[PDB]
Amino acid sequence: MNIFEMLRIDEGLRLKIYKDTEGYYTIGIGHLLTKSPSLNAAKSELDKAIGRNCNGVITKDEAEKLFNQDVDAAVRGILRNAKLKLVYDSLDAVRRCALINMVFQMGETGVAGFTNSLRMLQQKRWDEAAVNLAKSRWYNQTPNRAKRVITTFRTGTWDAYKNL
Repeated sequence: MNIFEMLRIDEGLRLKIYKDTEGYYTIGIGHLLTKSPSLNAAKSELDKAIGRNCNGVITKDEAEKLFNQDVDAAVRGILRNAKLKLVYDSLDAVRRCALINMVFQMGETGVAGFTNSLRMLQQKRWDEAAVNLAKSRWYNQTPNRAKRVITTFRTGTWDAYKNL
């Protein structure tokens, strides 16, 4: 299991514009297009992102290309953020995957706001951090996904996904 397979499980693949759990316009493998309510605004962002007139629809290839870019940017963003990089560098390979998943879902800024949890993970207090991470809007809004990521930080294994 690797970062790509993990995220593909969590986000799914959709070739037509769709609304995400928060109601925002998305396509592909979790690629947010716009927080704006206009499907028109979304179609425009899409064409801009792909470099063609898509009319709301993309190919598998295109979705995977957006996915490669987004994972790359998620990693680069952790490496650029002081607080994030400290945690990242302290973790083992599996747990690194869990922080990248959070960053891909919620953005650097958002994850950086999990001050206490980040401190616990740095300290390798697995059980405590898991309990703290669950006290969040994140966990209440998308519980099954959050539980998968949380277990990942808790155990350091891919069990939560070996099911799926």
